[PDB]
Amino acid sequence: PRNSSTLNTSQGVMLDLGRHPLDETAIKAVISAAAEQHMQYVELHLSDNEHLCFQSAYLGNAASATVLSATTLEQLVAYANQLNIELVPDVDLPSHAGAILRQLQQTHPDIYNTVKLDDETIDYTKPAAISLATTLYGELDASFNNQSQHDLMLGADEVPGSASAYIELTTFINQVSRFQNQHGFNTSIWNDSLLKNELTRLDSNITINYWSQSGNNTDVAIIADRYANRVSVPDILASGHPIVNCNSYATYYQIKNIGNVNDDDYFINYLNHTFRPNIFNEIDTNGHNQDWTIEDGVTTNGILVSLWGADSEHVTPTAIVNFIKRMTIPRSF
Ligand SMILES: CC(=O)N[C@H]1CN2CC[C@H](O)[C@@H]2[C@@H](O)[C@@H]1O
Repeated sequence: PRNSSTLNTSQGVMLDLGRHPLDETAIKAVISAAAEQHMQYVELHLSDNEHLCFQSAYLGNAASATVLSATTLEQLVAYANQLNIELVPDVDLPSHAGAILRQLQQTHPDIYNTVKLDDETIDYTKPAAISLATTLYGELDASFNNQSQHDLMLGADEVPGSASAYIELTTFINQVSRFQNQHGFNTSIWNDSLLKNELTRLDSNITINYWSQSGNNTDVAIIADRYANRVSVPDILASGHPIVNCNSYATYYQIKNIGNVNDDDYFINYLNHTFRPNIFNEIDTNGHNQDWTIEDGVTTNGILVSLWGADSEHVTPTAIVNFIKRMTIPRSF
């Protein structure tokens, strides 16, 4: 399978629009900031449980300053292209899909009843769920097409299901990835819903964004289960998938907290001076979340910084942009 992605050797920033919507003016200022800081891409997390921030012809939602029309997205892609920045759509499925589901209930109540697993999740074991996913992604691919590099984050974080259900999650991801490849797009997913036993069945051109082996769990029984059953970085190296380091200690920050001088200073200084690209957040042999796991087998250096948006309505675009302008993501081990 073709894998033209270079995200595994790139530096980028992710904006959580699904929790903290932004308009075109603000997103252009983020793109500019990323370019000033020598980043290669900006990832737009366009939907989550809270908000649906892309217009879909199929879903029938109305556009606005923050529900980005195809024309607005095309303008942002053209702006990014002028600054030599890749714009990476990021539309979470099958979970973190509450806003898509609420809209689908209104315009396709039939399809909603078929595909709703829970309030946040489409039923990825059913053919109707893959059909929905490819319909939405095909629409977005066209809006994001007029640039050199084509990547979309499918996500697949925090997915509900049994171990048996997860077998069907692999199939869902692969079918969507193959559809995307037909449209010239590479696909990324998070690591946390990936079983060891499924990893070799996941297409090898799918990039895995590695945030936390435990999914930021502290319950010791959950940790034990994820240590035994969920992918490590060594597992991913053995399977041959590309990796992006999204270490949840070093690379995650809540928009809500921007402007807190000490916290901002620690995050920035740790990122800029202490963190290294081969340092992952994995479970150690003592059952601890070890955010400083050195992986000597990793030869690539990709890092994404994630700005998560819950409960951050009053944080301004200027504050977000100025925080990005402080970042110098490390490139050397
Ligand atoms: C990939 C991932 O981090 N998934 C979720 C869990 N993380 C952990 C830190 C945030 O809650 C963030 C949340 O906003 C995300 O939706």
